[PDB]
Amino acid sequence: MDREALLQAVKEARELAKPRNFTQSFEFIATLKEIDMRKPENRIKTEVVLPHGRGKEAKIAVIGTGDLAKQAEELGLTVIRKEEIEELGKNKRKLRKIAKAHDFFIAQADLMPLIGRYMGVILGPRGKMPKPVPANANIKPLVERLKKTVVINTRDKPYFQVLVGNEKMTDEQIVDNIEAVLNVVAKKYEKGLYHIKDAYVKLTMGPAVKVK
Repeated sequence: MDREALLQAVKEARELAKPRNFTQSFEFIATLKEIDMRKPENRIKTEVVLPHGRGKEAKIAVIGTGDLAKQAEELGLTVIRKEEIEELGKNKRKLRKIAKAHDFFIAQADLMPLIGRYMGVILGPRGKMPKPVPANANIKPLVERLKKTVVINTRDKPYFQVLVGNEKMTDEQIVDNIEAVLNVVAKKYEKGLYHIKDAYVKLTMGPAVKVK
C-alpha cells in the first residue's frame, strides 16, 4: 500500500518460491471490505495499462480489411480478413484455437454484426469480444497500449487477482505496475483504497505473501 511495504512483499515473494523450470509471473491479490457486491455498480471490470508491461506482451488479432488489415500486418499482428469470418464461424475447432492464442481482438467497426453472428458464440463466453475501431483509424496507439494491458475483474466476489510482471523484471518495476492497479481501486470507490482489506503478492508456483 505504501511503496517500501510493497517492495518488501515483492522481495520476499521471490525469495520464497522454489525455482521451477520456467519464468514464473507475479500475481497481485487484494480482498475488499465494506463494499456490497450484490450492487452491480460496485463490481470492477477494468483494463489497466501497466507502466512496464506484463512480462510477455499480449497477443492481439485484427479482424478487418483494407488499410486496417495493412496496418495490422505492418505491425506484425494476426490479421483475420473479412472473407474469413464465415469460414471461422463454421470451423469452431479452429476458432477455439484462435481465441486461446490471442489476448485481445480489435475489429473494423462496421464488421461487428457479422463477427457477432458467426464468432460471438465462441468469443463472447471467453470475454474475447473484439474492440471496434473506425475503418480508417490509426491503430498503432491502441496496439501499443493493449500489448501492456491487463483486465481486473471481480465479478461478484469481493476480491481480485491480476498479473503484474514476471521474474525477469526488477522489484521496482513490479511495484510500479502494482501501483497502476491500486490506482483503479482508488478512483472506483469514494473512500478509495480504504476498501482494501488484505493485499498479497505471489509468484506462479510460490506462496502468497501478505503486504506489511
